[PDB]
Amino acid sequence: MGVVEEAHNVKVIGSGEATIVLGHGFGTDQSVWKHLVPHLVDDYRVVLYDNMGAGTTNPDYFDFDRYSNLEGYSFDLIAILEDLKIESCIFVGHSVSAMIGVLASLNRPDLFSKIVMISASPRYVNDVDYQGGFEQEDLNQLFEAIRSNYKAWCLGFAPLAVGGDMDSIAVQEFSRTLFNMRPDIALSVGQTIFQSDMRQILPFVTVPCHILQSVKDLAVPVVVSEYLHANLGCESVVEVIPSDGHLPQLSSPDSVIPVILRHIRNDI
Repeated sequence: MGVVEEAHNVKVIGSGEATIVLGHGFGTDQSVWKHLVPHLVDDYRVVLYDNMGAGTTNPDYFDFDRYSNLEGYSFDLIAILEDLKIESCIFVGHSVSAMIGVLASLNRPDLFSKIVMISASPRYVNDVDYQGGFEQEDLNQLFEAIRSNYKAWCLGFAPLAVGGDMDSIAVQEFSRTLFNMRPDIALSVGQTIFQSDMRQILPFVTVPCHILQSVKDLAVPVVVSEYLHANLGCESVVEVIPSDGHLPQLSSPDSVIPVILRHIRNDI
């Protein structure tokens, strides 16, 4: 199918102009969309892909310099869109993919008609005038746990990230995909994402954004949604969902999928 499409496990379901591209967050893969895709395929051409470094990708292709900032991932996204000859899409970005889509839209705004963000944050680290949810010391302890015993870290982190019942199928799934990453890649990518800062480029975004999140999200205080809405230079709307978890489209589909669908199907 071509090296880029093989390397990112690209799947295309359907045909036609109206196209939706779905990008996943850290520690999971395109399977995170399993409860959303069934409701899209009758009305849209649906494109799924995996971020390089996901456990479903070949670690030999993980270039630590290319992926030392989010720009490397945004170049991959543009490459996939171009390889598929997509002239315009709705982009649904989960977690880090929301910012990867934003960055891609700075370089090629023509390729995106809308960005729908789920569990997005432009900055996780707190400062005296900004609540991101984490103090640097707690990120440091997280990285040390990853380095010291990756499996043990995965088992303890997955229930916290997913929320809900610690024995749920979604917790089991995310524990598996987390541990599917190569431990050195997980550590490097975790540092790159948790230390990122996208706040300063938000005024330059022009593609309209829909900002969705669980009301209880381990890595995204609700004030972050309001920050994105206040500082994005594009038209935007916020909807906080009465759900728990950072992967709510996987773990609470009954309450979460209808919200995502409304924001995909309706413009601001």
